[PDB]
Amino acid sequence: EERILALQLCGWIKKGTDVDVGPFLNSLVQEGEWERAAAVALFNLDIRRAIQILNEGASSELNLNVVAMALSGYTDEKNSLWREMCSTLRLQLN
Amino acid sequence: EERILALQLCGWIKKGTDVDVGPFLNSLVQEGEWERAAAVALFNLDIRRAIQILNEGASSEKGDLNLNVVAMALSGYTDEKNSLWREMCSTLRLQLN
Repeated sequence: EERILALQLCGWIKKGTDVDVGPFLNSLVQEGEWERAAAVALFNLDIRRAIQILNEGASSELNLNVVAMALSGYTDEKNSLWREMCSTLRLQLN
Repeated sequence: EERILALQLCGWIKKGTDVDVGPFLNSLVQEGEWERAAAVALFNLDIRRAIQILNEGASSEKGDLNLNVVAMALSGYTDEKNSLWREMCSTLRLQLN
């Protein structure tokens, strides 16, 4: 309970035992912020909702669709090409 | 021998048997078409060359934005039966310009 005490104050969840962070997620999309709907979502371990946040927002505004491909795959290997490329390809974004 | 002439009439390799498309590439580099050079390099099975081409394309003439992240998203090739990037690339290929 001490950890949910910190989560309620931050705003991840609402007053109540709702384990899903959906209320935050669905309030953010209607607020117009798309990235904050992606960072939080896959911080809850949802990588098919991860693309969904960027896919849903991609109809408005527009590079995130290409990032949706990059943000899809990852190999978790020891010398996979994704890991070497991504650590460098991060710092060039705003 | 017949198929080695077609490549001399499609303008990919100059006259001679030194079949390794490198003189064609740099022309496309310093000609104004980076993406075409990246594709032509890819058809010769070298993705790191495509990354190098696309980095130079993004850095110069500003205009990187999406042309930047497209390099990273092309960096993630996979050969599984259920590779998520593979499924997405198959689905949404037609949304690019």
